[PDB]
Amino acid sequence: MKFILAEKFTFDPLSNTLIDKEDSEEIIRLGSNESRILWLLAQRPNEVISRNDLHDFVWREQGFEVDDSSLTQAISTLRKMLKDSTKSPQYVKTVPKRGYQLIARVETVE
DNA sequence: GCCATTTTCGGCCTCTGTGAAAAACTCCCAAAGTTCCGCTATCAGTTAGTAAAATGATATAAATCCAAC
Repeated sequence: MKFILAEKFTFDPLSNTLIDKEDSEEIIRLGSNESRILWLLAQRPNEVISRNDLHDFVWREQGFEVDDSSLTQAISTLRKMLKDSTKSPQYVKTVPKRGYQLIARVETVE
């Protein structure tokens, strides 16, 4: 099933592609880790998810263990490639001591 | 040269513990000490972020080599 974020981007959890409607010619390529993190965010629309829980769901299914700086770097690359605001709450933000938040709307294509 | 008064010495080791008298108050003033509170510096504890380096994984190109005709 394909998801639409903030009526602007479209993304699918199964093929890991991003499409911007403003520039439909340029497909945006994302890494597997950030794509799975964003999909997990989309599964829970706009409610807080713990850093610990999202981290362990993303990487323990991968079969291997990494430090928690990897999560921060993945979110940094997610915000950078999406051209989301550096620290304003436009699409994705970080809520301290509680976890991570998404602001973009969820539109299931099918 | 001779009294006549001072000065100077008198063994080594070992344990040992000393409190033991003695009688004024009063007023004024300045500085140190005690305490409380506020500001400031300094550090542990924690979280998150961004750019870059490091490292591994995959990709792309050949060497050659081995089996079948």
